[PDB]
Amino acid sequence: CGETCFTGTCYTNGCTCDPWPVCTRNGLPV
Repeated sequence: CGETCFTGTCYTNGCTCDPWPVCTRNGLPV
């Protein structure tokens, strides 16, 4: 994703705060 989710929330869609503080796009930290 490239984005970070220190708040446990992604700012960009298609990503989830799985590997905090980083977002996972389709299960990948891209």
